[PDB]
Amino acid sequence: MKAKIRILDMFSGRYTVLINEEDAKEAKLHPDDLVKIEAGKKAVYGSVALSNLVGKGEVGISRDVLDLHNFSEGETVSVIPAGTPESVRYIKKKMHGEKLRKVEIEAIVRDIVDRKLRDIEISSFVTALEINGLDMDEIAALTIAMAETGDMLDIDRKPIMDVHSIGGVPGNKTNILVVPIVAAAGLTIPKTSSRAITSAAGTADVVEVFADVSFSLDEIKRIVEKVGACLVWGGALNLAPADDITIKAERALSIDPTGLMLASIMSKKYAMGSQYVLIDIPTGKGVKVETVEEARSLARDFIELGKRLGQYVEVAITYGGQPIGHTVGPALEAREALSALMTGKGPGSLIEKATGLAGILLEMGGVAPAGTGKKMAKEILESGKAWEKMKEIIEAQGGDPNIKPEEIPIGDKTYTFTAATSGYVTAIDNRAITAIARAAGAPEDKGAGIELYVKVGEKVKEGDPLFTIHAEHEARLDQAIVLARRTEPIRIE
Amino acid sequence: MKAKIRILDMFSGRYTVLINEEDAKEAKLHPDDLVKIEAGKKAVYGSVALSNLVGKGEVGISRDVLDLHNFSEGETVSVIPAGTPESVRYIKKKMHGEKLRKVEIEAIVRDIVDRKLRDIEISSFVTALEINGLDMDEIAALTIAMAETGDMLDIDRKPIMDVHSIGGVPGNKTNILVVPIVAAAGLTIPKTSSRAITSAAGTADVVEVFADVSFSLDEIKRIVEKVGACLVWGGALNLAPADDITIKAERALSIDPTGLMLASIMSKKYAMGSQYVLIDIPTGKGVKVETVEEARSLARDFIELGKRLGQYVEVAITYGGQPIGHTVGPALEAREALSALMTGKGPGSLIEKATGLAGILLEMGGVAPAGTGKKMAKEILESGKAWEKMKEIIEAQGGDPNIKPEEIPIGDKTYTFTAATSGYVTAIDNRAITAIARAAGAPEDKGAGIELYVKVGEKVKEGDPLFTIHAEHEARLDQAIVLARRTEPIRIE
Ligand SMILES: Nc1ncnc2c1ncn2[C@@H]1O[C@H](COP(=O)(O)O)[C@@H](O)[C@H]1O
Ligand SMILES: Nc1ncnc2c1ncn2[C@@H]1O[C@H](COP(=O)(O)O)[C@@H](O)[C@H]1O
Repeated sequence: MKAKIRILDMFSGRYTVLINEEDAKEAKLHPDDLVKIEAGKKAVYGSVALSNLVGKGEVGISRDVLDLHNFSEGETVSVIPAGTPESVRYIKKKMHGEKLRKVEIEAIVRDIVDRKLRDIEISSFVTALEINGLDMDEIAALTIAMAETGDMLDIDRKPIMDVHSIGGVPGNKTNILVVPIVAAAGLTIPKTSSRAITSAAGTADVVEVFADVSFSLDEIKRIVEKVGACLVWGGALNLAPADDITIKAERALSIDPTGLMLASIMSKKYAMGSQYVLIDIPTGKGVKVETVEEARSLARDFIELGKRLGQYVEVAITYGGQPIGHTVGPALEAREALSALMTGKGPGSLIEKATGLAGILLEMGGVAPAGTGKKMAKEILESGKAWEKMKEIIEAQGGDPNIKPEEIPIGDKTYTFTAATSGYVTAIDNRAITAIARAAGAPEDKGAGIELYVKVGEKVKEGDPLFTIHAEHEARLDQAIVLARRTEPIRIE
Repeated sequence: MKAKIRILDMFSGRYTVLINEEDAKEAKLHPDDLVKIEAGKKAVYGSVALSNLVGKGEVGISRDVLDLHNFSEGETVSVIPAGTPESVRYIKKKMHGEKLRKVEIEAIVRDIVDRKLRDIEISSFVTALEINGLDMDEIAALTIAMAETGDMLDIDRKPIMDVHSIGGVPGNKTNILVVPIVAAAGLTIPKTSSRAITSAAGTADVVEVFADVSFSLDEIKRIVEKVGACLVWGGALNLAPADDITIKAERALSIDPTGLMLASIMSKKYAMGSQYVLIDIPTGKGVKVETVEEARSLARDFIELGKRLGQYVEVAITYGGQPIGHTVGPALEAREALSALMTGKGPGSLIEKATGLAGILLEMGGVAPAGTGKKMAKEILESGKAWEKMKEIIEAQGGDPNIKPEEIPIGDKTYTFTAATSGYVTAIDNRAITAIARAAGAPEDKGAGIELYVKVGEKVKEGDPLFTIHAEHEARLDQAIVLARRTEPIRIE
């Protein structure tokens, strides 16, 4: 079917091709059919939609197509039905429990970037990975292929330092402190973060509260070269594009398969040119890694994988048993991160973790002598040096450097739980806490989340507030409250 | 968020809700977000697409939504973001290899029919089932829930007979013969069939060549009551509606998970009201069941499942080692089935299988004394009685009762493979044959397929025709030739 391109103003989150109903009938095209649209060299894969929105001889392409392609309005194109990708066969092999060849893995990823493989296929591959897993060879191959399928950042500074968390632990806004501290010491730390996957707020969600996080790689180079650091969303750019698509399936299913997770973090690091990388693994009940043996094993994977990519990797196994700091959800976490930086003061759990992580990086970067990195990190934070650096990052990223953290808006609707009985907190359930924060509307509603007044081992008297739920909407707040009652996230002995 | 309905002539194969960009920003709505559209009783779950096609305060819904939901233009509606469905947790529990409780299974089915769970979740569920499976309790729970989810056909005749094949074997147009034969005997047989899953052609695809296959339940009742039988597409009607949604993922991935398969076939039989059910299990190399012992196990599952539904189930374990008859793909298969009915003459593999299955049903039906059913079926075929019944079914289904089978168009692009050496055919690879036929464009191109000239144990001379490939498009033919050349489906010794 040959047609003239019309650009339709809609974003479905997929490549949408609008086909004339008469034209579609003539061409035997059905809704959600996979088609290829080509003119000369240029080609795109889209999902068919039938409508009268498009005139005869007219094909409509959604705005999504525009970003990675170059199709002009009225340009003549050929629309041809596209067959099931050969790569589905490879997805089926993984499903059966078979190890994938490098060439097979390469085929799947390119298919993902190409959009030949769609939600059903991608979800199937992710589910297969979750149930059947990957060995180190598959992961290394997956990581490299993911990285190779995108652009690579070029930064004139070296060496390039990086920090990443596998997350899971609630309220982990820690790296927001860490980057300004490392950059303040003069090291180069261009950080990329995903949005929430299994949690209430991903770091990008938190940063987005006070600054833009979506940039082009060119924009990223300029910011990092001028400021020495960035806190940006990995998704927004053509860095490991396969990863952005794969994460969406993971987010929907509330899963983060370890082999995929390793490939996802490391592929972005390789794309960014990171040489010295620090990985944080929250460990404990309610998180991705329950035990230290599990954490150590995971640490070895990160280290072996980095070695294969030519990267120096160090891992910190940290306590993930409870939420970090006092906040869950994007605005609340942002307020906590910003105030801690600006005043140099904040919750012990956040400050100690952040200084320790930054300290490892400072030593790795060679700016701190062995064993003095954590102390140096504290001085940088306390002196307001990290704050000055953060102001620069925020200004470079379209934020207001004069922002007042306590003035950042949080959810209008609130309900506070109080201690039923006098006692001491014996546990906080991380999974329950995340679920409640999500019920409140996080992270889509930045204001939504939980403020936590208690931590484990702390004595409490009856009527002492345990936590407050924040929500933009009353319906969301009520759902969170209902969930909170069933869950009993805070346990008092 | 409150909005007013605008019905748009768009069909995406999914429930897509168009949201104004300014409105989306206010409501924190992003592409592919799930939203619930509510009026009073009226409820629908849709996938958000941001567009400048609709004004502020307007939500655009595809006219598709109107089929099962009575929305009207300009109606005030509530648009609220839907949280991740609770059933996703159950899907996740399945990924972890856990046994699903009845409530968990019921919740998944409610969510599928509600369109609450979309392609990602459904694909994840099908994949998880494929890797981890279901036990009998779960399958029984799945079957009842799927049946209960939809309407029940009321036919004023009893007993109701049905036949179903698990398929897998290529060229299984066999039940096309069986239904007219059983009906000719005055028995009531309202057959439903799926389109292709793992095969080149589903029975529905084959029947569609000569007659309409999509009908309302009211239409099915009218045809079956008048004619006593039907050959229709199961997908088109609200019987076990969940099954139709899951099959799409199954078709895309080319998998038919066994527990899902049992629940799918049996739920439809139960919804239809079938009391006596004959299940055909093709057994052999290149098909879903490799061995007889495996077939007997699957047979036991079908029988026990039927007992739970209060149905009498009989199972025929047939030979699936090679393609039935001489054709693969929808038009070719139709020509072979219609010709066999019309002349009473056709390939031995098809006629013998069809009469044998029809015979079991005739005996079950009480129309034939024990052990005479196959003979009776052959008499019905040879006398033209089956053909007269088929002409009735066809007329009732909107087809031409007077069509000539020889005249049905088939793909005009052909290539014939010939014997490289002299010898005897020792094997035919079903998996290769289905793949080649699919490469040819089957079933989407009805003309596409394979005509098979040889069968196992047959002596061949170098240069004897082995099979011919049919395609409607040159490119499709060329890809098929390539596969066939690499594949070498026919083994000569
Ligand atoms: N597979 C992954 N890919 C990218 N980032 C991840 C991944 N897993 C965890 N993260 C980081 O941890 C947070 C998301 O994980 P979660 O806490 O499970 O939502 C984000 O801030 C990410 O930067
Ligand atoms: N799970 C299933 N649901 C419905 N029909 C099926 C199923 N499995 C096999 N069939 C029948 O077998 C054919 C499709 O399976 P396949 O042979 O794998 O394409 C159709 O003619 C169906 O009626």
